[PDB]
Amino acid sequence: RVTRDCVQRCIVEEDLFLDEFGIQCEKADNGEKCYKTRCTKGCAQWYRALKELESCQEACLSLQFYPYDMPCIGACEMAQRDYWHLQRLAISHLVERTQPQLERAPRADGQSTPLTIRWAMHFPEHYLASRPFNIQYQFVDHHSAWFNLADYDCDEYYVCEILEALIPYTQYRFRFELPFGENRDEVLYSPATPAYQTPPEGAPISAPVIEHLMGLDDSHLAVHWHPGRFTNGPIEGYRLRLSSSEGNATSEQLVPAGRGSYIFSQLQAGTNYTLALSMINKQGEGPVAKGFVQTHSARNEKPAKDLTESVLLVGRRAVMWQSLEPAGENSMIYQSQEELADIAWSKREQQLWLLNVHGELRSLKFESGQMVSPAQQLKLDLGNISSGRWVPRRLSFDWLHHRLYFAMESPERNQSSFQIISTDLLGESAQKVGESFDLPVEQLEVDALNGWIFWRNEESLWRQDLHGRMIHRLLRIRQPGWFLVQPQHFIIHLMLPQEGKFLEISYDGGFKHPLPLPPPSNSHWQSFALLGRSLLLPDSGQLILVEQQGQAASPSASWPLKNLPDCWAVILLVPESQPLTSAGGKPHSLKALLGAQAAKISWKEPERNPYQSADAARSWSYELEVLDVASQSAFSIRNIRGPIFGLQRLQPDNLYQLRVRAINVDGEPGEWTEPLAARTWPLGPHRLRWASRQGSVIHTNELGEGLEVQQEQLERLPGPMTMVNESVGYYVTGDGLLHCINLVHSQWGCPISEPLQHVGSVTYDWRGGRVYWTDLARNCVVRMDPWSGSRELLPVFEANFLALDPRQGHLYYATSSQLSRHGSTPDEAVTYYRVNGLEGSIASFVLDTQQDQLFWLVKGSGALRLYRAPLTAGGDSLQMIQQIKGVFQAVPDSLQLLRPLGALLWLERSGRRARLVRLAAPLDVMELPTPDQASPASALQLLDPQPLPPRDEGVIPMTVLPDSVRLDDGHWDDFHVRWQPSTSGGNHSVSYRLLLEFGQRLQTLDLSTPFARLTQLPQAQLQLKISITPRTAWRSGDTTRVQLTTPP
Repeated sequence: RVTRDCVQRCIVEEDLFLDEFGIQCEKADNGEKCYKTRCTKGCAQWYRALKELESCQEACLSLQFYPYDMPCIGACEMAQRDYWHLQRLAISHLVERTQPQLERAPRADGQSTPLTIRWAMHFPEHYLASRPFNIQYQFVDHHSAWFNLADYDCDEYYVCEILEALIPYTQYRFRFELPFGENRDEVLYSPATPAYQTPPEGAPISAPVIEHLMGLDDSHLAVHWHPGRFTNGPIEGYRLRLSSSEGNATSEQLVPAGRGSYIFSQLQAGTNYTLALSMINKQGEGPVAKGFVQTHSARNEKPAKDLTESVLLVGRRAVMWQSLEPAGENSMIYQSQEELADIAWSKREQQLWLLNVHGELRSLKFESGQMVSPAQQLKLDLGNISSGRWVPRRLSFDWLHHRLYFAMESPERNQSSFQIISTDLLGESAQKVGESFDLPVEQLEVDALNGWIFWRNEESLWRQDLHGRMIHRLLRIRQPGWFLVQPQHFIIHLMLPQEGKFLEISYDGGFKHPLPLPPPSNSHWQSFALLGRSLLLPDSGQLILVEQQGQAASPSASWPLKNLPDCWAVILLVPESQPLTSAGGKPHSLKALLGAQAAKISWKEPERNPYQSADAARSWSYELEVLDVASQSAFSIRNIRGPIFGLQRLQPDNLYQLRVRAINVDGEPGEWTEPLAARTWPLGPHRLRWASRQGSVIHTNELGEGLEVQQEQLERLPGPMTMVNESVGYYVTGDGLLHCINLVHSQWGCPISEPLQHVGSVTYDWRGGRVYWTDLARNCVVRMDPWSGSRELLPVFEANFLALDPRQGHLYYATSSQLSRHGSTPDEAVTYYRVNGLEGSIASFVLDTQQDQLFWLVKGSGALRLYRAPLTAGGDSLQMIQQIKGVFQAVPDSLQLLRPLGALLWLERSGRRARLVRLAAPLDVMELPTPDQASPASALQLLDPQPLPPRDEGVIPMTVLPDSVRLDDGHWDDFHVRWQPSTSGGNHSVSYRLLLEFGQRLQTLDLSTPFARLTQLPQAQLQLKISITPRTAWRSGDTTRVQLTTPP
């Protein structure tokens, strides 16, 4: 069925190959020494060879047509390729819809049988038993690297016991890798084996992943963690060890398995701490994860009772003002004849927001030096809310998002719900907040910085965000008292007068240890104020300032309140309690992209902690300094916003190691980030070509700006395209197909007007004027001349990625497993590096000819390793330059040298980013985002600003003169076929390929000398048909055909 294909391809391609030996078949020619006969022999012996599966090269040995039947090898190999494709279609059409399964598990009957596969038997001969294959296992991760087993014993049974070290307690998915063909995306798979979990029994190997280590409060460090990627046995707890940096105070806490946070208590303030997260299971402990954090620096008690900050004392009808300094003023502010509900507080403006039981909003701007102020009503709007009667009960002020939060009362009979609104300062922009509820509101306080609104009803302490999206419970007991959340400590101080507990519940509803409430020094309290660690307790008719140390309930200071014996609420009048912004979290993940004279610096916003909501205030001013390592010219650029910035006008002779700081809205110096490397002047202008998968080619600058699209369109999934000259270029597409295109004059005919299938990569040599492409069908390489269009074959086998060094003619080929250089002599063929069948395959390689260096890519199990090697020293300085972290695969052949920049450029599989590795600083991989007009990209080249040099005629050895072909004086059985040495204009070493035809026998010789010593000739005076093709290490000359007779 495929022999017809062989014959048709042979007759089509009979004259397409102009062999170097000077053999030429015309149509209807029955010459047996020529291409068609060898190809027919190849596809007649191809099946016989496949009986025992011998190599085509050794199957094509000819007893009369030495040394190599290259058309026979080609015919055999394409026969194998077509046969394998046909078998692929057959195996896909018959079944291929059956997965390897595990129905019976390792028993407890004393048989320790590991993974077993009992999978149906639909297989033909040959491919069943003698055919080897590989099995790879899939890692089950929901948010890894796929490896292949190295040990499995099985046969026609297909029950493969695996001694591979599978790590216990990790879910696996198995599958069969069936190798059909040589292309990466030309392989079929077995769909999926049902997920199987290997039994447990080992210590944990992964330390717990710590995701948040906030410095909550001054002495209440908190830590967030979860299971590590690996478990190794069921987990029953964790080991938390905290060690001080200046002391021996080490606290070790143990936590059951199910928990996602932990909080320590009673720590020293203003000192750096470290935390030891340990993952522990039944059989033992595991690794240790370390974290560095310093707790918030507290506010010391300061002048004992002399601080100038005041407090607002509130009674039934009073807004009394009092300051804590000794003999402080007790100036009364304002009186009302109705019952007062609560107050608010503004720091940016000395203005109060009073509200009685009837919802009368009275502005009470604290006049500078005068208590008397207008008490005008601030009648609110209700058209946008509802037409019913609405009387607010509790209110509070937001000092960052200038607003006024209220607790509303609906007029519903027997199911009167309560609601929150967010009006404007004058109270006109009514806004729906959250959902309705039936329990009455007793106190509303809003935390502006971290973005939360806290209220307490008779039962719980519901917490909400500024808008009303997330509502989360905090605590539910009987009749909670007063709480005084402060924005710079992340903890709430909840008082209970009946139980006398005075809790310290944290923001997430966890850490909840009560404190010793100070007993009265003579009753009940309804509020308090927090002056640092000291507690300000407003007793009735007496204000005590107690240093809260437990049993230290002694009044450090007292201020009579004989004008108000029924105080119920106190608020500390300190500017720190309403700060404009909070801790200056340093920017993280600094990234620098550099070009010729411009740079694109991108760095991420400081990460938020879970205690602050989405609507939390995060307004950030930025600044960035740039200094030279050598010149030390430092300059900082302020008034910058956004996570992305573009540097402009870098000065020459400079390195730009860079580091970025974040400036708070107040204007206080932030925390410096880590330094980052840079890059110096390459030369100047460059031109990168981006090949989009849709076929659009886009030219950009070094960074990707200055886009200049091209008017012409390429085919689907193109590869790097090689310029024959300034006009015509070759390229290879994703499915193994090449097209010849013309950039400027499309009407001009290409050297070959039909695209060629099954091609891997193409390269052009400027000195030889010939273009080479890797032919997977023939498993060899061919010669193409853009002018003549003739084909000549080069005996290089399994050639996948090609590159030619034009200086000395050595041809460098990269097979899938081994790398070597093919020269004019067998002794010169030196393998630079060889991989085995398990570590991976060569992905791409580029040749550096000015530096006499060779580079290549080695695809691995889960990472790609860069290498180097000298061409003059065989395998002497192999280096592991960069092992990429993560499963990032580079497109084959996409690796192209960057002579301006002196680096290597390859494109990842995604096609959205490119990676740069520089010779001077290999340890830094530079990202390059693909332009969106070209994303995703399939090929990236750097066009040399220098024009491609013209073809050099100085080579191309002159045709051997027919009159110069003579047989010099020797015996008829030992004589030299001597011709005048073909002279190349560059004095290059000329080699001669000799075709000798005598009778029905053909003798061929590859000679580095202008003479051929012929021995063992059967008879004297024989008529010898001599064909001489003078060849240099780069090009082949015209063939000379001469007939001679042996002289004495």
